[PDB]
Amino acid sequence: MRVGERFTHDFVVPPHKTVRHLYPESPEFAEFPEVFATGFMVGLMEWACVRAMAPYLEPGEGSLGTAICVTHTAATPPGLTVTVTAELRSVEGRRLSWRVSAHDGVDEIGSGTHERAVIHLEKFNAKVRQKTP
Amino acid sequence: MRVGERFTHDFVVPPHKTVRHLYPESPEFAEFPEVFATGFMVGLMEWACVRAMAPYLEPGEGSLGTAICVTHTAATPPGLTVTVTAELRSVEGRRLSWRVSAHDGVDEIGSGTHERAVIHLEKFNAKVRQKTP
Repeated sequence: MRVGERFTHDFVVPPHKTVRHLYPESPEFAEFPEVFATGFMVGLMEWACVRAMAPYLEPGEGSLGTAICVTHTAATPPGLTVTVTAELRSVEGRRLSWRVSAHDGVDEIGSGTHERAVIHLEKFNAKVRQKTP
Repeated sequence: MRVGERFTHDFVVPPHKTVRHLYPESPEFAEFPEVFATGFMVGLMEWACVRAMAPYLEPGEGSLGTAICVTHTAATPPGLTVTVTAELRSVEGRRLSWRVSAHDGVDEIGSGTHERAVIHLEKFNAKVRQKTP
C-alpha cells in the first residue's frame, strides 16, 4: 500500500442518514434540519479507508479508527451523491493516515485527516470482552 | 453563554451503537468488533454541545457542527456509560468553539475540539431545499 494512492467511494444519501437518525434517542435532534449528519460523514470516510486497505490485510486482521479531524462546510439533503476521496498519507507499521475529502456533487462538504490502526481481530475481541461489564 | 463552563452528558452505550450499526448497508463492516463507533462518539459530542447551547438560542435558531477534531484512543463495549465533557472555548459571532472529551468510566476514550455555527433554521432549510433533488 503506497503513500499517495487514492480511493473513491460514492454513496447516495438516503433519508435515514440525517441528524435525527444518528441518535433517535435524542429529543434535542428530533427537529434538526434533514441533512447528512457529521457522524455519518465520518463513518462514510472510515468506510472508504476500510475498503481501500482491505486487500492489504493478513487473514484475521482488521482495523480501528484512532483519530478523525475534519471540517463539515456544506449541507447535504437526501438524494445527492456523496463522493469520498481517500488518499494515503503515511504507513508507520500498524498505523495508517489518510487525507479524506467529500463532495456531494454541488459543494465540497468537508475534508481532513483520518488515522487507523491495524488490529488482530481475535486478540482484540478477547481484550474488549474483559472491560465488558 | 459563559466561556470555560463545562457541561457533562452521560450516555449508556446500547448494543446498537457499533460501526456495523452506523452503516448497515456496509458489508465491509460485517466482522468489525462490537465497540462504540467513532461516528457515534462524534454524534454524542455534538449532542452534549447542543444541550449546552439550547437554552441560549433565540426562537427560530438552531446550530450545525462545522468541524470536529478528536482522537479515539480506547474501545467501549455496550453497557458502559460514556460521559462527554464539553467546555465552551469561545463565542465569536455565530461561531461557538468547544473543547470536547469522552470517558467510558474506565478509560479516556477521546478528546479534541468541535466547532458549531448558529443558524436561522428557516433560512438554512431554504438554502438546503435549493440543492435537494
